[PDB]
Amino acid sequence: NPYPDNFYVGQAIGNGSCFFDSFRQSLEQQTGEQVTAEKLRNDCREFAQKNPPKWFTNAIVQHRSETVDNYTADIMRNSRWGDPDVEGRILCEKYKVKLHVIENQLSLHELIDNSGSKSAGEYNKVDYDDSSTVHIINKGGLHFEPLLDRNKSSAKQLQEQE
Repeated sequence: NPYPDNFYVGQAIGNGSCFFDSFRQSLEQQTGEQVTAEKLRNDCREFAQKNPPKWFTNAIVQHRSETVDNYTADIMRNSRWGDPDVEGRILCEKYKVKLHVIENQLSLHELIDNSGSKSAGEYNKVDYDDSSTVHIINKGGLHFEPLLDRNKSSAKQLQEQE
């Protein structure tokens, strides 16, 4: 309903990594780039180890150095669920994509890129024909599923969905 009729809600793994798995699936369909959910967590670990800019330390917090070190361990655990505002921003920067989240609350559209998170308004309308936007749906909390495009899915993938 809050998306065009060629899009559908896919399935994500439910071991705590649904954010990473939803991002991975939309990334692969949109750009062809295959990255495992574990590799996406490792990209966030590496971001935190490599002189991260202040937005990141500000978001997750001397005390800063231990907090970053705790993050580098915790982000590799499936128990740590991913957050579009933090891990999504890191992955948008690495993969040169914009992340569109459909949030239920009515449906609100958020767009995240390497510079942070904004509501999709008149100047930042969601573009469902842009191969550099990836799409996920957030039913509540930090629960995510990929929003995929039938036009870009194999017939077998679509039968597995049905």
